[PDB]
Amino acid sequence: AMRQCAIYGKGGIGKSTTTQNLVAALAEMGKKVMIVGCDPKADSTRLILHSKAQNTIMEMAAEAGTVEDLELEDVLKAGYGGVKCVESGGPEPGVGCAGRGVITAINFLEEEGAYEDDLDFVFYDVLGDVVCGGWAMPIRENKAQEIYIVCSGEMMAMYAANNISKGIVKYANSGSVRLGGLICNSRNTDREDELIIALANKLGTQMIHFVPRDNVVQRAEIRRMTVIEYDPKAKQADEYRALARKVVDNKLLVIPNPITMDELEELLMEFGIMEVEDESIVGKTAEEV
Amino acid sequence: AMRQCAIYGKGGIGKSTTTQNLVAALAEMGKKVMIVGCDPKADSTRLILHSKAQNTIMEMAAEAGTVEDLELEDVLKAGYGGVKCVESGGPEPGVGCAGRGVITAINFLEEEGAYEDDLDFVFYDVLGDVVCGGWAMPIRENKAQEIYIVCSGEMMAMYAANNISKGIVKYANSGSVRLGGLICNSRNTDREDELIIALANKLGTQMIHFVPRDNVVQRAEIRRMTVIEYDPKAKQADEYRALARKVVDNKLLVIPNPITMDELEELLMEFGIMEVEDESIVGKTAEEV
Ligand code: SF4
Repeated sequence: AMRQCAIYGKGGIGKSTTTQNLVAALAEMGKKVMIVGCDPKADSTRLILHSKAQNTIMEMAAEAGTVEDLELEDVLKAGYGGVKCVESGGPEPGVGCAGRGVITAINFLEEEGAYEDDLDFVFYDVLGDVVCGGWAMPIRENKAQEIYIVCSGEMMAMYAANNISKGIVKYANSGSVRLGGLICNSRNTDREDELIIALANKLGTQMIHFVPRDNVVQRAEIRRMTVIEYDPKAKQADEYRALARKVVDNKLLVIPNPITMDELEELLMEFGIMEVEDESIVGKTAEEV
Repeated sequence: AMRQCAIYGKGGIGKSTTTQNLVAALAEMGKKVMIVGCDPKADSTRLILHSKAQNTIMEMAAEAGTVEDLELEDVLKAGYGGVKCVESGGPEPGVGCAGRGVITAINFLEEEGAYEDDLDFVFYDVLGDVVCGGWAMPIRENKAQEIYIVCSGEMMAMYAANNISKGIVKYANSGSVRLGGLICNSRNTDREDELIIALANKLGTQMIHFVPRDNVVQRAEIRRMTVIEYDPKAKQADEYRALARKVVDNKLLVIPNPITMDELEELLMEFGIMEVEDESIVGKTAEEV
């Protein structure tokens, strides 16, 4: 039974690297996996193919006229561990919906029989910042059931997590789209693990793993590869195996409970990211104080 | 003659603070200005109103049923220098186009006669990262003619600038939407000013100003106010006046020339942000090397 999963989360926090390393650990583990990149930047398959950039469905459709004109052998490319790799391409700037380009991509693969063909996992690496109806479309068209949110102990990455959660709550009644957990991509701030566990508890899910900051990640990715391929017996490689193992074994799939902005700030203030604001100096110049 | 302007740029680089300080410097200068916030986060008017958060059109429409049910006196709020302040509200998570929600807000103001009412400037603080058709709508529906891109000497902020430029190129023929320049929100990296000069040059525009990193920005914004109000004779306050003055005086309004990813990396490599990649170690493990 093929499990359709998605990795949602905002940019700049290392989401695609973690998606690729998790998927690599999962292929070393014997699983047949396909990565379908949905971020505007083509970064989701590079570490698997040792690529500078993969050719997207969007740019190859621009070349061949319409999407139907290209062959699957030009879209799907296998890399390390025989992990199949698709990159759908970003919205074409100024026009086009990010959501339409993503379902355009999904439907091409369905017809070309990429899903049917023996596969244990499908991972869509989707942008989850502003969860508009477009970036919410993999959830609405029920193309991904198990959503894992990459985030960190930072205000905007936590806010993005809560928005992705609100997205899932919106379509709870229409299907089987559920939140499988939070992955914390460490930024080495002090109470980060506890903070993301606290957020996961308010949301009704867990922190399925803490991925630490390790320089081997950078050493591996500068060679355009995952830590699993690069240095299989590193400390970090077992972190990715521990994440890959918990994902496989995961049964905690839920409808989350989104928190308010005040509650997001309570959690940030008590774990020391946010300072408590002093009411008395608001609106007052350096003259008054 | 009212000049309709927009500040485009990605998140996390201090865009809204610079928009607000520029607009404050412009009001000290005698101009009548309105800030219309278009980012999902309501941060665009807070420093002008000494607000924790302004009530958005989106949330007040949710309260009153439809957008027509609310009065302009509840949407537009005046702050420092009598700067009028609107916050349109983000896309409601999981649903809607972010672009449709933004132009719905602009149309509310048009009918309520906020533009007509003596105004020298209109500044829309818009998100410019993924320039999908939604976030490109102020450009397409020609609600803003002079677009200034906030960016910095960082890969994703430069990529975002080039995408906003491609957005403008798309609608060049349909109207008067032009690129007025790049504002660099300094991250204190070494060759940053020269890099954004060079980016602006490849793009066919200028770097209209360099906004440095100064602790007075943080001291002022923690009081929920602009450096212009907080300390009228700070070094930074004159930076904002210098930017405000060049904007007023600006005649450089161009259809930009977007660069390739390779060219974006040439510029980042020669200014020392990007390291040169060594081909020989790609795909090779720690065993080979
Ligand atoms: S729905 Fe979202 S991705 Fe699509 S055009 Fe609108 S803002 Fe863009």
